[PDB]
Amino acid sequence: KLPTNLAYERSIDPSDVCFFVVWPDDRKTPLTYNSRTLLGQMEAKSLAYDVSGQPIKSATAEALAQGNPHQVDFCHVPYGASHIECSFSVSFSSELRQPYKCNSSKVKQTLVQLVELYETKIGWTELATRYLMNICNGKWLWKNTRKAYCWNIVLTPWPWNGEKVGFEDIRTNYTSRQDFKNNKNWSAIVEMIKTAFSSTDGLAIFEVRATLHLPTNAMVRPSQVFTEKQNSRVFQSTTIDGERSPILGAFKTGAAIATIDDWYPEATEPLRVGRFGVHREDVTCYRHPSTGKDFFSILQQAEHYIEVLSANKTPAQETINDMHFLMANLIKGGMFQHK
Amino acid sequence: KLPTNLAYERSIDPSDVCFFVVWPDDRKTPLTYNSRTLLGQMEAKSLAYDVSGQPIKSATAEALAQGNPHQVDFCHVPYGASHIECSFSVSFSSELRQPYKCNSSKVKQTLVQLVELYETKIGWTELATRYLMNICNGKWLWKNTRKAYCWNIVLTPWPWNGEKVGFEDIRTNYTSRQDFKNNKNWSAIVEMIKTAFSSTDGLAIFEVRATLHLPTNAMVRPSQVFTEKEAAAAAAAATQNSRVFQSTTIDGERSPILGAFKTGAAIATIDDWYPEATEPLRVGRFGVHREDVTCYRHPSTGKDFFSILQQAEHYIEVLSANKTPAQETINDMHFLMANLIKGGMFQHKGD
Amino acid sequence: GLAIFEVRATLHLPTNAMVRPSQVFTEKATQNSRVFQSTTID
DNA sequence: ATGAAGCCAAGGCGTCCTGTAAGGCGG
DNA sequence: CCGCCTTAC
Repeated sequence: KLPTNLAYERSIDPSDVCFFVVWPDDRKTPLTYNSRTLLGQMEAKSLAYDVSGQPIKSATAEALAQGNPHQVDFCHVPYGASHIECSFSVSFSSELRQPYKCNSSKVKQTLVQLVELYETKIGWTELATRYLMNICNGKWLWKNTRKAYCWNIVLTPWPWNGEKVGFEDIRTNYTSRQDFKNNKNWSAIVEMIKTAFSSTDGLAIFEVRATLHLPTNAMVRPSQVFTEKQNSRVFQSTTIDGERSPILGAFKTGAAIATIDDWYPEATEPLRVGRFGVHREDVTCYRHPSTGKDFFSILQQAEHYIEVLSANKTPAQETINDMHFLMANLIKGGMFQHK
Repeated sequence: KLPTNLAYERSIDPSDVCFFVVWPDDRKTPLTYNSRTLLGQMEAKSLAYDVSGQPIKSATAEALAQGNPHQVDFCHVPYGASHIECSFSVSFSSELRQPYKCNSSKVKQTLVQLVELYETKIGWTELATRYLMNICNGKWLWKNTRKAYCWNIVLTPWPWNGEKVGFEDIRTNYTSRQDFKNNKNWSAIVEMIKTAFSSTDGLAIFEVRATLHLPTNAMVRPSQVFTEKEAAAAAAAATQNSRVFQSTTIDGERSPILGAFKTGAAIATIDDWYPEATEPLRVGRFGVHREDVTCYRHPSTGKDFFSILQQAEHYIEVLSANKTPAQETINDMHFLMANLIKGGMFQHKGD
Repeated sequence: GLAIFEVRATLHLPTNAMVRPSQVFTEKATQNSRVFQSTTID
């Protein structure tokens, strides 16, 4: 088990989310930001106090009132703009079928058999639904939908015949899972993702466009640059029409689509799928390898699930949840090696 | 047999896949990439397992949730671009007609005799079609065809009188060996390869150009550098760039190039004559599968190139009599010739 | 929970009255005082 | 051509920087 | 087939 060289490639492939300002003339310009400098108060605890004790001695009432200046990148909607338009593309492929590199003829045939038995026993409906549900509710916008009047999403899928798929105001209409299974096009686009995960060289491309209705020169929140050793809050950028634009990441938009994991020990809300089910808000790992619900404890029991998935029938709280998690990690993952 | 110095120059000499962006406003620019630092999570099995199970909680539930930053080269299609134009050149010749090295008049006259008898008894059609099928179906783009809408090949042959021979949407139109065979130029280009291999001082140049239609902001996958690298751990550079691209300067600005040997490796992925044969292999000595790390034609099967070349004097007295069976022996002759077409260190005995 | 307000105020000032916008925090000898924070409209 | 271009105060913290393969030589 | 073997800005 864990044969020193075991890799998988991506099965979901998102891109950068290019922002545009739409004017009432129905012309589009790339959204632009500016690095402005600002004055704040001395508000750090480790400026008035020492190591967990008392006031330093020199942080006096006058010294704590000197305003400290900082520099931030500032992206707002320009005044008199109609709305914001966000555009990107997703690709669903069958690359979870067999590992990219395996280095072991036994673990390969085990994992190929497990994906086959999963596909046959439990349909792709759950995972496909879960992934599509947060491409059509605009979770990939992250914080731009919060403090927004309305946002509408339009899918142009491929291969396709018919007119574009449309989701209107996604606050009143499309709240729950049953709201998505409604009028026309849902079943026809959940199918073709199952086909994309079923067929060898099976491909389903979607090109997503969203319209944000924000208040008067409202604040836009793109994806920020890590680069460390001044400018706090540096924005990730690309060049459109020879001018700089914020982009809202390629890896961040994959993280949003893959917030499908609410099978971890109990459940509260979906996490970004990983090995040690990490949560970002509280800085703990759920599915920590002590619980025996991490990926390397479940993957090393592949034969057990091969034994259970053969005969009737799987208990739909423990085994199916673990198999969902395993497939969810295979759709993402690489690299599953050890020593 | 197998003298202390025998060698060969490769017959197929490709070099590069230079990428260009084309805007609707039909003008070409070099495709550019940027170094991008990104924040992953602690996902390696090594960080939460020593040997072979759990460590004492140094890798605690908090310590496994600290975001690990890395740096990667990121290349994608710029917004508002029509498609990617991929430029690439091949030159087929006849170096397989003579050993590059010396030291055995017997083996030298045996190999040139075998090439001549092979040529006459079973023509270059099989290897030529195999080498041209993967040049005209975008095998040399490697992964850029996957998750693409459409791609079209246009190759300018030489020496040639007529028009640039073109292959439309390949995913649908040109799937099987037959689909490539029933357009009006296939014969002529297979024949000028056969000419190149059969004739002395033979030359067949193909200037290939692939139009590739990718989705919005779609990611480009060029070739990557090797770079044996280590100074120490704390700290040469917190950054240490993972996934560095092989690049060249076009029109004064850097662009990813998708290798030259990598392109050559794509064309010579024809070998499906090995003991089991599911998929075609990179023509080599030990029929090594790079992914799924093993060797079909291991030198214990007795089907590697050094076992097969030691039955050359055998194949002379089988290509003379009538008639060579469609079973393994034609495949062995094909594999031997495919190796004379690429290789040139047929020496072992130490080297 | 969410509540969005669009607030509009109308100032009636005397003739050629001075408007007092935000001032820029500057890098920093040449002369310059009172640099204003600005945006692009029309 | 006639002369001058003023000053004052400051510049936050927390956390991290992945892992696999890939010897010659004498005995 | 088996063990011996080092230092880096």
